[PDB]
Amino acid sequence: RPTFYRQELNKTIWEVPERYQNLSPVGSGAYGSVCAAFDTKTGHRVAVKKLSRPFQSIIHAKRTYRELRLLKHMKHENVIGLLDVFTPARSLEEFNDVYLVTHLMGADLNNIKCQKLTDDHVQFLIYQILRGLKYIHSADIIHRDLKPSNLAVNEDCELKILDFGLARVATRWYRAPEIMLNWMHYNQTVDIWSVGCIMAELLTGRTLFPGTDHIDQLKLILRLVGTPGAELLKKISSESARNYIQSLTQMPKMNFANVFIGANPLAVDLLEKMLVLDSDKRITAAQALAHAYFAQYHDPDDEPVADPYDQSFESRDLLIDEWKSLTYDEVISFVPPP
Ligand SMILES: C[C@H](Nc1nccc(-c2c(-c3ccc(F)cc3)c(=O)n(C3CCNCC3)n2C)n1)c1ccccc1
Repeated sequence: RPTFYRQELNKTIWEVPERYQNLSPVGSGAYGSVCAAFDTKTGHRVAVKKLSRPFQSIIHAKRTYRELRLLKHMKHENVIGLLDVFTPARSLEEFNDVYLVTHLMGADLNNIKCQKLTDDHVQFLIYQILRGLKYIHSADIIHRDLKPSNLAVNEDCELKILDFGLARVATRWYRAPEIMLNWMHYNQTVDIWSVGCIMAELLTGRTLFPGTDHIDQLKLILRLVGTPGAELLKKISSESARNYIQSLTQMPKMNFANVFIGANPLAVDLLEKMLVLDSDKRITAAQALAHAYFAQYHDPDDEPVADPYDQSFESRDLLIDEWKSLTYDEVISFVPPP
Protein backbone atom coordinates (compact mmCIF):
# COMPACT_ATOMS: atom_id res chain seq x y z
CA ARG A 1 0.00 0.00 0.00
CA PRO A 2 1.06 3.57 -0.63
CA THR A 3 1.70 6.29 1.90
CA PHE A 4 -1.27 8.59 2.48
CA TYR A 5 -1.42 12.10 3.93
CA ARG A 6 -4.43 13.70 5.56
CA GLN A 7 -5.77 17.17 4.93
CA GLU A 8 -8.99 19.13 5.35
CA LEU A 9 -10.61 20.70 2.30
CA ASN A 10 -13.65 22.93 2.40
CA LYS A 11 -14.30 21.44 5.81
CA THR A 12 -13.89 18.09 4.08
CA ILE A 13 -11.00 15.95 5.23
CA TRP A 14 -9.16 13.87 2.65
CA GLU A 15 -6.73 10.97 3.26
CA VAL A 16 -5.14 10.07 -0.08
CA PRO A 17 -1.88 8.45 -1.16
CA GLU A 18 1.25 10.56 -1.75
CA ARG A 19 1.11 10.13 -5.52
CA TYR A 20 -1.72 12.73 -5.64
CA GLN A 21 -0.70 16.36 -5.10
CA ASN A 22 -2.20 19.84 -5.00
CA LEU A 23 -5.73 18.75 -4.15
CA SER A 24 -8.07 21.62 -5.03
CA PRO A 25 -11.84 21.47 -4.58
CA VAL A 26 -13.74 21.53 -7.81
CA GLY A 27 -17.27 20.53 -6.88
CA SER A 28 -19.55 19.11 -4.23
CA GLY A 29 -22.95 18.54 -2.67
CA ALA A 30 -24.84 15.53 -1.33
CA TYR A 31 -22.93 12.82 -3.24
CA GLY A 32 -19.59 13.82 -1.77
CA SER A 33 -16.85 16.04 -3.16
CA VAL A 34 -14.38 16.23 -6.05
CA CYS A 35 -10.84 17.64 -6.10
CA ALA A 36 -8.62 18.32 -9.06
CA ALA A 37 -5.26 16.70 -8.33
CA PHE A 38 -1.89 16.15 -9.93
CA ASP A 39 -0.80 12.52 -10.19
CA THR A 40 2.97 12.45 -9.79
CA LYS A 41 3.29 8.83 -10.84
CA THR A 42 2.08 9.50 -14.38
CA GLY A 43 2.35 13.28 -14.88
CA HIS A 44 -1.37 13.42 -15.63
CA ARG A 45 -3.98 15.63 -13.99
CA VAL A 46 -6.89 13.83 -12.36
CA ALA A 47 -10.17 14.20 -10.58
CA VAL A 48 -10.48 12.56 -7.18
CA LYS A 49 -13.98 11.92 -5.85
CA LYS A 50 -14.50 11.07 -2.21
CA LEU A 51 -17.85 9.44 -1.76
CA SER A 52 -19.94 11.19 0.86
CA ARG A 53 -21.27 8.69 3.36
CA PRO A 54 -20.65 5.54 1.39
CA PHE A 55 -22.09 3.07 3.89
CA GLN A 56 -24.51 5.06 5.99
CA SER A 57 -27.47 2.88 4.94
CA ILE A 58 -28.39 -0.08 2.73
CA ILE A 59 -29.31 2.28 -0.09
CA HIS A 60 -26.04 4.23 0.27
CA ALA A 61 -24.01 1.06 0.48
CA LYS A 62 -25.74 -0.41 -2.59
CA ARG A 63 -25.31 2.80 -4.61
CA THR A 64 -21.64 2.93 -3.65
CA TYR A 65 -21.16 -0.65 -4.91
CA ARG A 66 -23.23 0.21 -7.99
CA GLU A 67 -21.10 3.24 -8.83
CA LEU A 68 -17.81 1.38 -8.32
CA ARG A 69 -18.98 -1.59 -10.47
CA LEU A 70 -20.23 0.76 -13.24
CA LEU A 71 -16.96 2.70 -13.27
CA LYS A 72 -14.70 -0.33 -13.21
CA HIS A 73 -16.60 -1.60 -16.24
CA MET A 74 -16.62 1.31 -18.67
CA LYS A 75 -13.61 1.40 -21.01
CA HIS A 76 -14.36 3.98 -23.70
CA GLU A 77 -13.14 7.39 -24.85
CA ASN A 78 -16.54 9.12 -24.37
CA VAL A 79 -17.38 7.54 -21.00
CA ILE A 80 -15.76 8.37 -17.70
CA GLY A 81 -13.82 5.41 -16.43
CA LEU A 82 -11.57 4.42 -13.54
CA LEU A 83 -7.90 5.29 -13.30
CA ASP A 84 -7.67 4.31 -9.62
CA VAL A 85 -9.83 3.48 -6.63
CA PHE A 86 -8.45 3.58 -3.07
CA THR A 87 -9.29 3.59 0.63
CA PRO A 88 -7.26 4.62 3.68
CA ALA A 89 -8.71 1.46 5.28
CA ARG A 90 -6.08 -1.15 5.97
CA SER A 91 -8.71 -3.88 6.52
CA LEU A 92 -12.35 -4.77 5.85
CA GLU A 93 -13.03 -3.88 9.49
CA GLU A 94 -11.76 -0.30 9.16
CA PHE A 95 -13.20 0.34 5.66
CA ASN A 96 -15.47 3.38 5.68
CA ASP A 97 -14.24 5.64 2.88
CA VAL A 98 -14.03 5.31 -0.86
CA TYR A 99 -12.15 7.54 -3.29
CA LEU A 100 -12.55 7.28 -7.10
CA VAL A 101 -10.01 8.65 -9.62
CA THR A 102 -10.47 9.51 -13.30
CA HIS A 103 -8.85 11.90 -15.80
CA LEU A 104 -9.60 15.53 -15.07
CA MET A 105 -12.06 17.19 -17.45
CA GLY A 106 -12.33 20.97 -17.94
CA ALA A 107 -16.00 21.81 -17.49
CA ASP A 108 -19.49 20.53 -18.26
CA LEU A 109 -21.81 21.31 -21.15
CA ASN A 110 -23.63 24.03 -19.25
CA ASN A 111 -20.53 26.24 -19.40
CA ILE A 112 -18.49 25.11 -22.45
CA LYS A 113 -16.72 28.12 -27.06
CA CYS A 114 -19.32 30.26 -28.81
CA GLN A 115 -22.66 31.71 -27.74
CA LYS A 116 -23.62 30.38 -31.14
CA LEU A 117 -22.11 26.90 -30.67
CA THR A 118 -21.57 26.46 -34.43
CA ASP A 119 -22.94 23.49 -36.33
CA ASP A 120 -19.61 21.70 -36.58
CA HIS A 121 -19.09 21.95 -32.83
CA VAL A 122 -22.61 20.61 -32.50
CA GLN A 123 -21.86 17.71 -34.80
CA PHE A 124 -18.74 16.68 -32.91
CA LEU A 125 -20.25 16.92 -29.44
CA ILE A 126 -23.48 15.06 -30.27
CA TYR A 127 -21.43 12.50 -32.23
CA GLN A 128 -19.37 11.79 -29.11
CA ILE A 129 -22.44 11.53 -26.89
CA LEU A 130 -24.05 9.08 -29.29
CA ARG A 131 -20.84 7.03 -29.52
CA GLY A 132 -20.59 6.87 -25.71
CA LEU A 133 -24.31 6.04 -25.39
CA LYS A 134 -23.83 3.30 -27.98
CA TYR A 135 -21.22 1.64 -25.81
CA ILE A 136 -23.22 2.11 -22.63
CA HIS A 137 -26.50 0.92 -24.12
CA SER A 138 -24.67 -2.08 -25.51
CA ALA A 139 -23.97 -3.20 -21.92
CA ASP A 140 -27.68 -2.92 -21.16
CA ILE A 141 -27.03 0.11 -19.06
CA ILE A 142 -29.27 3.18 -19.45
CA HIS A 143 -28.34 6.67 -18.33
CA ARG A 144 -31.83 7.90 -17.40
CA ASP A 145 -30.75 11.39 -16.36
CA LEU A 146 -28.72 12.58 -19.31
CA LYS A 147 -28.28 16.35 -19.37
CA PRO A 148 -25.66 19.07 -19.96
CA SER A 149 -24.24 19.00 -16.43
CA ASN A 150 -23.57 15.25 -16.82
CA LEU A 151 -21.50 15.83 -19.99
CA ALA A 152 -17.85 16.72 -19.30
CA VAL A 153 -15.68 18.35 -21.94
CA ASN A 154 -12.16 19.54 -22.58
CA GLU A 155 -10.89 22.72 -24.20
CA ASP A 156 -10.31 20.45 -27.23
CA CYS A 157 -14.08 19.52 -27.28
CA GLU A 158 -13.29 15.98 -26.22
CA LEU A 159 -16.40 14.72 -24.45
CA LYS A 160 -17.18 12.19 -21.70
CA ILE A 161 -20.51 11.04 -20.26
CA LEU A 162 -20.78 11.20 -16.45
CA ASP A 163 -23.09 9.65 -13.79
CA PHE A 164 -24.69 7.00 -16.09
CA GLY A 165 -26.74 4.12 -14.65
CA LEU A 166 -26.94 5.86 -11.25
CA ALA A 167 -30.41 7.31 -11.61
CA ARG A 168 -31.84 3.81 -11.02
CA VAL A 169 -29.75 22.39 -16.80
CA ALA A 170 -32.81 21.06 -14.90
CA THR A 171 -33.20 17.28 -14.98
CA ARG A 172 -36.93 17.37 -15.83
CA TRP A 173 -36.10 19.49 -18.88
CA TYR A 174 -34.22 16.64 -20.62
CA ARG A 175 -36.28 13.69 -19.41
CA ALA A 176 -38.17 11.44 -21.83
CA PRO A 177 -41.94 11.77 -21.28
CA GLU A 178 -42.38 8.02 -20.81
CA ILE A 179 -40.24 7.80 -17.66
CA MET A 180 -41.21 11.30 -16.58
CA LEU A 181 -44.85 10.36 -16.37
CA ASN A 182 -44.07 7.22 -14.36
CA TRP A 183 -43.46 4.26 -16.64
CA MET A 184 -41.67 1.12 -15.44
CA HIS A 185 -41.66 0.21 -19.13
CA TYR A 186 -39.58 2.27 -21.60
CA ASN A 187 -36.23 1.36 -23.24
CA GLN A 188 -32.73 2.77 -23.69
CA THR A 189 -34.07 5.34 -26.17
CA VAL A 190 -35.09 7.42 -23.13
CA ASP A 191 -31.47 8.64 -23.37
CA ILE A 192 -31.94 9.56 -27.04
CA TRP A 193 -34.79 11.89 -26.08
CA SER A 194 -32.41 13.70 -23.78
CA VAL A 195 -29.82 13.82 -26.55
CA GLY A 196 -32.52 15.44 -28.67
CA CYS A 197 -33.14 18.10 -26.05
CA ILE A 198 -29.45 18.81 -25.54
CA MET A 199 -28.76 19.03 -29.26
CA ALA A 200 -31.68 21.43 -29.79
CA GLU A 201 -30.35 23.64 -26.95
CA LEU A 202 -26.82 23.81 -28.24
CA LEU A 203 -27.97 24.77 -31.74
CA THR A 204 -30.38 27.27 -30.43
CA GLY A 205 -29.14 28.89 -27.27
CA ARG A 206 -32.32 28.15 -25.33
CA THR A 207 -33.71 25.23 -23.39
CA LEU A 208 -36.10 23.35 -25.68
CA PHE A 209 -38.67 22.53 -23.01
CA PRO A 210 -38.13 24.65 -19.90
CA GLY A 211 -41.21 23.77 -17.81
CA THR A 212 -41.98 24.57 -14.18
CA ASP A 213 -43.28 21.11 -13.31
CA HIS A 214 -44.29 17.77 -14.81
CA ILE A 215 -47.56 19.15 -16.14
CA ASP A 216 -46.13 22.30 -17.73
CA GLN A 217 -43.29 20.15 -19.06
CA LEU A 218 -45.57 17.70 -20.85
CA LYS A 219 -47.59 20.63 -22.24
CA LEU A 220 -44.45 22.23 -23.62
CA ILE A 221 -43.52 18.91 -25.26
CA LEU A 222 -46.92 18.21 -26.88
CA ARG A 223 -46.85 21.68 -28.39
CA LEU A 224 -43.89 20.69 -30.53
CA VAL A 225 -44.47 17.02 -31.18
CA GLY A 226 -48.29 17.14 -31.08
CA THR A 227 -50.71 15.12 -28.94
CA PRO A 228 -50.37 11.34 -29.13
CA GLY A 229 -52.45 9.89 -31.94
CA ALA A 230 -54.55 6.78 -31.41
CA GLU A 231 -51.59 4.69 -32.53
CA LEU A 232 -49.47 5.66 -29.54
CA LEU A 233 -52.47 6.09 -27.26
CA LYS A 234 -53.01 2.30 -27.58
CA LYS A 235 -49.78 1.75 -25.58
CA ILE A 236 -50.65 3.89 -22.59
CA SER A 237 -51.97 1.65 -19.79
CA SER A 238 -53.14 4.20 -17.27
CA GLU A 239 -56.54 5.72 -17.74
CA SER A 240 -54.80 8.38 -15.64
CA ALA A 241 -52.36 9.36 -18.37
CA ARG A 242 -54.75 8.48 -21.19
CA ASN A 243 -57.54 10.66 -19.73
CA TYR A 244 -55.41 13.76 -19.28
CA ILE A 245 -53.92 13.61 -22.79
CA GLN A 246 -57.31 12.80 -24.35
CA SER A 247 -58.62 15.60 -22.16
CA LEU A 248 -56.55 18.28 -23.89
CA THR A 249 -57.57 19.18 -27.43
CA GLN A 250 -55.30 17.81 -30.10
CA MET A 251 -52.15 19.84 -30.69
CA PRO A 252 -50.78 19.31 -34.21
CA LYS A 253 -47.20 18.23 -34.63
CA MET A 254 -45.06 21.17 -35.72
CA ASN A 255 -42.74 21.64 -38.69
CA PHE A 256 -39.33 21.32 -37.00
CA ALA A 257 -37.88 23.09 -40.03
CA ASN A 258 -39.75 26.15 -38.82
CA VAL A 259 -38.91 25.75 -35.15
CA PHE A 260 -35.15 25.37 -35.59
CA ILE A 261 -35.62 27.43 -38.73
CA GLY A 262 -32.21 27.97 -40.32
CA ALA A 263 -30.29 25.17 -38.66
CA ASN A 264 -28.50 22.61 -40.85
CA PRO A 265 -31.40 20.69 -42.43
CA LEU A 266 -29.49 17.54 -41.55
CA ALA A 267 -29.55 18.59 -37.91
CA VAL A 268 -33.33 19.14 -38.06
CA ASP A 269 -34.09 15.76 -39.59
CA LEU A 270 -32.07 14.03 -36.87
CA LEU A 271 -33.89 16.13 -34.30
CA GLU A 272 -37.06 14.92 -35.90
CA LYS A 273 -36.09 11.27 -35.44
CA MET A 274 -34.98 11.69 -31.83
CA LEU A 275 -37.83 13.79 -30.51
CA VAL A 276 -40.60 11.23 -31.10
CA LEU A 277 -43.07 10.39 -28.31
CA ASP A 278 -43.41 6.75 -29.21
CA SER A 279 -40.32 5.23 -27.60
CA ASP A 280 -40.77 2.29 -29.96
CA LYS A 281 -40.27 4.56 -32.97
CA ARG A 282 -37.41 6.68 -31.54
CA ILE A 283 -33.99 6.28 -33.23
CA THR A 284 -31.33 4.38 -31.25
CA ALA A 285 -27.75 5.49 -30.64
CA ALA A 286 -26.24 3.06 -33.17
CA GLN A 287 -28.73 4.25 -35.82
CA ALA A 288 -28.26 7.91 -35.03
CA LEU A 289 -24.49 7.47 -35.50
CA ALA A 290 -25.22 6.46 -39.11
CA HIS A 291 -27.41 9.45 -39.89
CA ALA A 292 -25.89 11.76 -42.53
CA TYR A 293 -25.41 14.67 -40.11
CA PHE A 294 -22.27 12.87 -38.84
CA ALA A 295 -20.80 11.82 -42.22
CA GLN A 296 -17.64 13.74 -41.26
CA TYR A 297 -17.14 11.84 -38.01
CA HIS A 298 -18.95 8.56 -38.47
CA ASP A 299 -16.73 5.51 -38.53
CA PRO A 300 -18.43 2.13 -38.17
CA ASP A 301 -15.06 0.52 -37.52
CA ASP A 302 -14.43 2.68 -34.50
CA GLU A 303 -17.74 2.75 -32.59
CA PRO A 304 -17.24 -0.14 -30.26
CA VAL A 305 -19.59 -1.97 -27.91
CA ALA A 306 -19.05 -3.00 -24.28
CA ASP A 307 -18.26 -6.40 -22.87
CA PRO A 308 -21.30 -7.90 -21.14
CA TYR A 309 -21.92 -6.30 -17.73
CA ASP A 310 -23.42 -8.23 -14.85
CA GLN A 311 -26.00 -6.23 -12.95
CA SER A 312 -27.47 -9.31 -11.28
CA PHE A 313 -26.54 -7.54 -8.00
CA GLU A 314 -29.32 -5.06 -8.74
CA SER A 315 -32.19 -7.30 -7.76
CA ARG A 316 -30.29 -8.34 -4.60
CA ASP A 317 -31.58 -7.42 -1.14
CA LEU A 318 -28.61 -7.41 1.23
CA LEU A 319 -27.45 -6.00 4.55
CA ILE A 320 -25.06 -3.06 4.71
CA ASP A 321 -22.17 -5.27 5.74
CA GLU A 322 -22.69 -7.47 2.67
CA TRP A 323 -22.69 -4.51 0.28
CA LYS A 324 -19.73 -3.01 2.12
CA SER A 325 -17.67 -6.21 1.82
CA LEU A 326 -18.74 -6.49 -1.83
CA THR A 327 -17.34 -3.02 -2.33
CA TYR A 328 -14.11 -3.72 -0.44
CA ASP A 329 -13.53 -6.75 -2.67
CA GLU A 330 -13.91 -4.56 -5.79
CA VAL A 331 -11.38 -2.08 -4.45
CA ILE A 332 -8.88 -4.89 -3.77
CA SER A 333 -9.31 -6.56 -7.18
CA PHE A 334 -9.01 -3.29 -9.08
CA VAL A 335 -6.65 -3.50 -12.03
CA PRO A 336 -5.64 -0.08 -13.35
CA PRO A 337 -5.49 0.49 -17.10
CA PRO A 338 -2.39 -0.16 -19.21
C1 LIG B 1 -13.41 20.22 -12.74
C2 LIG B 1 -14.24 18.93 -12.64
N1 LIG B 1 -13.56 17.85 -13.29
C3 LIG B 1 -13.98 16.56 -13.30
N2 LIG B 1 -13.26 15.74 -14.07
C4 LIG B 1 -13.64 14.45 -14.11
C5 LIG B 1 -14.72 13.98 -13.40
C6 LIG B 1 -15.40 14.91 -12.63
C7 LIG B 1 -16.57 14.46 -11.86
C8 LIG B 1 -16.74 13.28 -11.22
C9 LIG B 1 -15.94 12.06 -11.02
C10 LIG B 1 -14.66 12.20 -10.45
C11 LIG B 1 -13.83 11.10 -10.23
C12 LIG B 1 -14.32 9.85 -10.60
F1 LIG B 1 -13.54 8.80 -10.39
C13 LIG B 1 -15.58 9.67 -11.17
C14 LIG B 1 -16.40 10.79 -11.39
C15 LIG B 1 -18.11 13.39 -10.60
O1 LIG B 1 -18.67 12.55 -9.93
N3 LIG B 1 -18.62 14.64 -10.95
C16 LIG B 1 -19.93 15.18 -10.62
C17 LIG B 1 -20.98 14.71 -11.62
C18 LIG B 1 -22.37 15.17 -11.20
N4 LIG B 1 -22.67 14.64 -9.87
C19 LIG B 1 -21.75 15.19 -8.87
C20 LIG B 1 -20.31 14.80 -9.18
N5 LIG B 1 -17.66 15.30 -11.73
C21 LIG B 1 -17.95 16.67 -12.10
N6 LIG B 1 -15.04 16.19 -12.58
C22 LIG B 1 -15.64 19.23 -13.14
C23 LIG B 1 -16.52 19.91 -12.29
C24 LIG B 1 -17.81 20.20 -12.73
C25 LIG B 1 -18.23 19.82 -14.00
C26 LIG B 1 -17.37 19.14 -14.84
C27 LIG B 1 -16.07 18.85 -14.41
